[PDB]
Amino acid sequence: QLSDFQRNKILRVFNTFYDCNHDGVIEWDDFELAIKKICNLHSWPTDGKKHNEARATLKLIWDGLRKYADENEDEQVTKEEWLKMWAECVKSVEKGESLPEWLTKYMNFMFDVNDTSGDNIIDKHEYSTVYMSYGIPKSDCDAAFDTLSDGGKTMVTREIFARLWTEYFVSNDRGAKGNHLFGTL
Ligand SMILES: [Ca+2]
Ligand SMILES: [Ca+2]
Ligand SMILES: [Gd]
Repeated sequence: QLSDFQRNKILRVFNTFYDCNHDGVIEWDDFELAIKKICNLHSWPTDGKKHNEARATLKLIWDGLRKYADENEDEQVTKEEWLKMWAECVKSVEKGESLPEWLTKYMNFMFDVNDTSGDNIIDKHEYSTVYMSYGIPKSDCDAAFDTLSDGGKTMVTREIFARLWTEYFVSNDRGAKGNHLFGTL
């Protein structure tokens, strides 16, 4: 139903980007730690514009995740419920059926987190800043970003990041360039 290459890809985003308190289950608590994190890193005025965008955007993502994975409606999402969902999404993308709104919010949230500069491109400096903070070493944020940017001849616009994003979550092709989007496997 789901190859290990995809499973393993799919749990990294869980254990490394969602379970921000490292307790086995995604819940809103994890989203607060993340909000705090990005708030600080990018030095946002604590209740100003970006911080509040980030918080009301992550309320939607939780609510989306909540609604599309929480089988028992217990306000927490286990890896089982997390894989169980992502399988549907893979079918979905493969079978044409596009992703639910909250996915496109998460996807673009990650982009906007990176693109502090505002120019709708992610230069290398922006990529290393974010993903190092997540505890990926710098010999990867630099390693991977060259896989993602093809040496730097390709600008990494919002569209490019979407393609890469997609390949990360659903491509079973263990040679696909987007498989390095969250670092190196
Ligand atoms: Ca649950
Ligand atoms: Ca930029
Ligand atoms: Gd958690």
